[PDB]
Amino acid sequence: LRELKRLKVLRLKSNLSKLPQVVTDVGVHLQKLSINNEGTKLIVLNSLKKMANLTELELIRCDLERIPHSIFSLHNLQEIDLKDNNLKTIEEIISFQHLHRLTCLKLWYNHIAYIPIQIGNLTNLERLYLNRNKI
Amino acid sequence: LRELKRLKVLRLKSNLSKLPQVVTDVGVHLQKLSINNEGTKLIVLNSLKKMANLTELELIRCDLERIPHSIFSLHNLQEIDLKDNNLKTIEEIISFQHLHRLTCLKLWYNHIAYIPIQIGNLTNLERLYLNRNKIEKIPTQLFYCRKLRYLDLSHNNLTFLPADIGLLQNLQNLAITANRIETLPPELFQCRKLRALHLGNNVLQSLPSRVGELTNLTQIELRGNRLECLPVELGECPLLKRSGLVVEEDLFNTLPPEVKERLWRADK
Amino acid sequence: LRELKRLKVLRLKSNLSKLPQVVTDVGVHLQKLSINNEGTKLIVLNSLKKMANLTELELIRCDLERIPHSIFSLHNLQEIDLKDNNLKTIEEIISFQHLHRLTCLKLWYNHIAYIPIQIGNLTNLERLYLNRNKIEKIPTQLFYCRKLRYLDLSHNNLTFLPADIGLLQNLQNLAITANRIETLPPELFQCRKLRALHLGNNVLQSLPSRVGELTNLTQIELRGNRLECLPVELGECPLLKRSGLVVEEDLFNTLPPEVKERLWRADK
Repeated sequence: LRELKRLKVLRLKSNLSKLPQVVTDVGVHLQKLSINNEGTKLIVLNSLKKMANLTELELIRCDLERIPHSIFSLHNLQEIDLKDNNLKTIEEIISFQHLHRLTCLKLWYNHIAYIPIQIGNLTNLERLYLNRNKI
Repeated sequence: LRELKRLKVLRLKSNLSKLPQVVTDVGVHLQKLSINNEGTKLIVLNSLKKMANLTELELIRCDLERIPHSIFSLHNLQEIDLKDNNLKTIEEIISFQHLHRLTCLKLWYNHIAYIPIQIGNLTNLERLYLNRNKIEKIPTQLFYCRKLRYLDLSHNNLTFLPADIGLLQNLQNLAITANRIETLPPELFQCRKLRALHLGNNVLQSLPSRVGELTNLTQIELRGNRLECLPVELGECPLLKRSGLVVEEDLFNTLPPEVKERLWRADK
Repeated sequence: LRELKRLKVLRLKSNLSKLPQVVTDVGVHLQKLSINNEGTKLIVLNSLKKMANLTELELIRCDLERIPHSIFSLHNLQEIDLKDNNLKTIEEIISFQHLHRLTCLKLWYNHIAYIPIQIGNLTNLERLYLNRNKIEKIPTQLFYCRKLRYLDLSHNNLTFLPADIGLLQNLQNLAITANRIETLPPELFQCRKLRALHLGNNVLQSLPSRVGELTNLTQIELRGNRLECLPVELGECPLLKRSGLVVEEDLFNTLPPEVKERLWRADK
């Protein structure tokens, strides 16, 4: 994968235990990464900090169980999708306030019981999807 | 050929040493003659003077090296194309002042160093192409041609655009591509009728806010610049669409989401 | 041919050096004769005087080079067609004033430079076609022909329309296509009976409000202009429909939504 130096989009639906090192090595020019892990637990291992060029991230069906803090360094993010992570509390959004272009948050099909109050500091939001939850 | 009594257009691409006598004999009714000689020298021999009905003449790649003076008797000419004749000075255009329907002059890929001043007396011009030449300055007299719609000055050695560009009240589209212009004069926006402005692949450092005033803008080039963001006022253009705002995507992303939504609506 | 004693129409397209004697001998009962000689010179010679019953004459592509004077004795003529005779001056029309039923004169595709003034004495004219010629101006005397319904002056060298055009009270259709007219005189809308106006592919910058006065207008061309929007007063034409509003689509979009709604209902 190191030889494909102009790739802007990689999507993998491969039941992956971890994110490949080689993907994050190729992350210099990648713009959107999408992993559909089908409920298999994905390990991020801080490599994700290199993807400063990332504007849209989808970590789908990865049984993450925690919003990774590495997101907070990715100051260009516009969209996040967290399909199927059994999320009940989303307090970590307090630190999303520094992601100035974040306009679309997609947290469907989780076990969220309430919306934390700090959401009001996410003043740039244009799309918010919390459907199919326990609010 | 004499029996083909209704021929209104003849074009020949035949490596000709001279203009055939039979052509000028048939010139009673011919309206357009076009010769592409591919650099082979054409001899005219004054026979061309008989073609009183001619309205468009193209003597293409004939290595003429100077505009002949027989052309001035062709009082019906509307368009001239002088591709690839190594033209350096075009002062003779003063005698074109009597061609009242001359709207299009095509002089690309020559060695022209400057624009003669008498261009201001060609008041009926609508199209002027002087791109791909060696031009150093723009005379202000060009702007007496207030009915111009198309002006192409791309690929010259222009540094700035004079304020007198505000005088083209009938300008609609304009290309000054691939020069080293740093910023646009304000007077450019006196041309209210603009619909397209091709300025990409220059060294622009900033795009003025007054782009918001171009109501009828649908196409604009800004690509190939070291910009970090775009000005919000691009959203103020009513007839513009996402496909029409031709700019790098990372720069495009800087616009408000509302503008991008209106662009989404506009397309479908 | 002598045996066919009831023939009313003979047309010949046969590259004829002369008009046959036998045709003129059979001319007792013939009503319309048409010769298409394909540019071959036709010799009349004094026989044509017998065709007193002729009401319509077409001497087509006959390289005549002169209006034959024998026409002046043919007092029943209603229509004349002189396709392709390289005519530059038509002064002979002064004597057509005695042809009282002449309503249609067809002189296209010639080299006519001007209209002689005596045309005003052709007071019974209802159709006049001088299109595809070299005419530079309109004499006012043309407008004494107050029975004109159709006038075609497309593809000439006209710059303006005289105000005296208001005198054609019976005018219904009119084409001035492919000139360089910038604006229409208001007096043009004194011709109340207009139903179609083909003005496309000109350099018009504005369309006058007085188009509202054309009650019976159903078709009008505006294409090929530098408009940015369209004037609302076209909506003041009662019988106009979307199919009759002949204009570029981008310009059509500029009209008020109400006008487009009325056009939607009007069609179906």
